[PDB]
Amino acid sequence: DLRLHLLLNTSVTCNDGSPAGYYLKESRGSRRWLLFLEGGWYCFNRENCDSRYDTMRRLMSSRDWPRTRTGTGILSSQPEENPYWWNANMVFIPYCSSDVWSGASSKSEKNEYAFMGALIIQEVVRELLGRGLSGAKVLLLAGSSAGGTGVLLNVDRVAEQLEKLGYPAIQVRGLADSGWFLDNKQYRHCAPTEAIRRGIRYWNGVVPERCRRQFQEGEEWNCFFGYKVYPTLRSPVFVVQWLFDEAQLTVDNVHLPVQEGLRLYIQNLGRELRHTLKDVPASFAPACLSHEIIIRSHWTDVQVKGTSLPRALHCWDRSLHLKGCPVHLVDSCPWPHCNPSCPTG
Ligand SMILES: *[C@@H]1O[C@H](CO)[C@@H](O)[C@H](O)[C@H]1NC(C)=O
Repeated sequence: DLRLHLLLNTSVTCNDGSPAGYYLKESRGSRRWLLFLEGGWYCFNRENCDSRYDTMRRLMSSRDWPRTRTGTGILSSQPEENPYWWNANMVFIPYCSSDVWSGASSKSEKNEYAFMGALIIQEVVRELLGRGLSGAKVLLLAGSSAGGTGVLLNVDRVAEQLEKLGYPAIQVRGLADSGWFLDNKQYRHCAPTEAIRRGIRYWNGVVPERCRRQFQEGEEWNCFFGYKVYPTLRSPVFVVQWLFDEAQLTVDNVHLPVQEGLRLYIQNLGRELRHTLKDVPASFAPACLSHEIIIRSHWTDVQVKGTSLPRALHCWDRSLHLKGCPVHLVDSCPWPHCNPSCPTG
């Protein structure tokens, strides 16, 4: 029930030069806009991007995209499935740039692929202004997995873009789901830091300005790590992160009778994640082994300290205008599924 619109600026493209785009469901009465960034890993050289083109082509091209998509989870229009923002204008932005939403480079005689993630977001925002976004009160930039990291990389740029376009009244906020990773030691010895270092050069990747100025040339990969980029951001950002995220465990070379070394490794991972969220006032971090939450149909089921994620997001909304309406919800129990509300699989 979200309808595809390919970008009118056809110079803003997916990896293979096909036009990027977005799926839109408008809500006539609403001044709330939800723009969701899809995830799905990334690629960082010719060889691994070629492989992704063979077997994950929808993440590199719009040529085979369907005319519509069904909104699920926070993108559902039904209050039963989406207690939070069911009546909002909803936008799903397909991830077709393979660059963690950071790229600003075109396909050309020197570049086999285009990496335009950061420009896709900017162009979607610009084209939506003529479709009602100009009347918005709140724009929530949300995303899962690589899209969650994309929120952290792009939320302040969206805020700056709207300010420079003359829309200072639109309140830009971020919701980063499953995009808060640790550059930790692997359990056995890709290492995230090196691949992102390579990707930034391959993509012409861009990072938020204040973070860029802290880490400087050659070190901008640091800004892909939530606990380092988050303190530099000005827009309000709600962080959703499983304490034992499956993608984190994968990059850590953990594949699950757990003996002492792996037990301590997993417990330390949860402790470190919890530590990085200590001073993140709006966060939801259950002690579960899983990946992504906000566009899952059963996203309402998980609770931390008896509070669901849709409730926490509602409390966040109220805090940005609380007795029994918390926004900082981080599990303290130390092993996956010590929270009984964890997804079953
Ligand atoms: C199209 O997008 C490119 C890259 O973002 C930009 O340089 C150009 O000005 C845009 N043109 C139009 C007409 O939107």
